[PDB]
Amino acid sequence: GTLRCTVIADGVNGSSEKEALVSFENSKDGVDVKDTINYEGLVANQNYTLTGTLMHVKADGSLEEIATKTTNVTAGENGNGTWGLDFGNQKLQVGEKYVVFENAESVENLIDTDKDYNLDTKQVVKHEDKNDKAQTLVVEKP
Ligand SMILES: [Ca+2]
Ligand SMILES: [Mg+2]
Repeated sequence: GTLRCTVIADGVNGSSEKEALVSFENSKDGVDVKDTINYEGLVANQNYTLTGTLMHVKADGSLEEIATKTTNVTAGENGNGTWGLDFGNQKLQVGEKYVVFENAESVENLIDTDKDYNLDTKQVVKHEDKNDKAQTLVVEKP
């Protein structure tokens, strides 16, 4: 299983090549942060708990949690498709960088870990990459 994720910050797409740059003017009423999640290799029609976390990337490189959202979502045909996670309006700081992490965990046991053909473990897929610019936004200075 894989999650391939792109952030939208006040309407600005992140990409692997360029963080989502939020204009100073757009930062004044906060920053609307939405994540888009393309998943593959999940179990078709199974329910997952998707947890997204918005992390402040501090000048020293460490991370601080700003917001966390959970949503009940369902894997589509052949266990691939698209989900969304809306952080809503976040009061982010001018000049600062933020990154979105995602974690998908099946509601049901979908994996046999003890060779008894009884499914006993949830499927877990994570994208927790502070160096992924597609999941990163920066609030521009004036
Ligand atoms: Ca705004
Ligand atoms: Mg088992």
